[PDB]
Amino acid sequence: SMNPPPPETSNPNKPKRQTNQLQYLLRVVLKTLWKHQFAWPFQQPVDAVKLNLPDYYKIIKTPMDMGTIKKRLENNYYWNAQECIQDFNTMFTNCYIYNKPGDDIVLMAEALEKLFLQKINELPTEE
Ligand SMILES: Cc1cc(-c2ccccc2)n2nc(N)nc2n1
Repeated sequence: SMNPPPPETSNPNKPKRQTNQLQYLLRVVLKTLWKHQFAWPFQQPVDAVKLNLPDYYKIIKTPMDMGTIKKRLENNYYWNAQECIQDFNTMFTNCYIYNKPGDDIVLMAEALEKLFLQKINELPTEE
């Protein structure tokens, strides 16, 4: 029932790059999802205490959220676009695993994911 520490967003010894694909992931992909009317539940780690989801972190062992992704991208945490794409996919999948089809939170995830897919379809070729 307690919350875990959040995912890492800072690690000085992890090598880092700022690729044009990673810039796209921030400027197009994160910004488009972040502004959406359905973003709010996804903008920070799931607070299993406030939300009274005491089993959340029993089920979800690789937590992810857009607040985390935002810090990673703003802090140039990543080496490549694929790491960041994986974070988005983890966030969506966790929601689907934890919840039931047609739950409001799942409809919200699906809307965000549709947009995510449309944007990732136009990921630019690496400069
Ligand atoms: C990412 C996420 C967010 C929320 C969440 C739901 C409502 C308000 C705030 C946050 N919930 N709630 C469940 N059951 N599963 C979730 N997954």
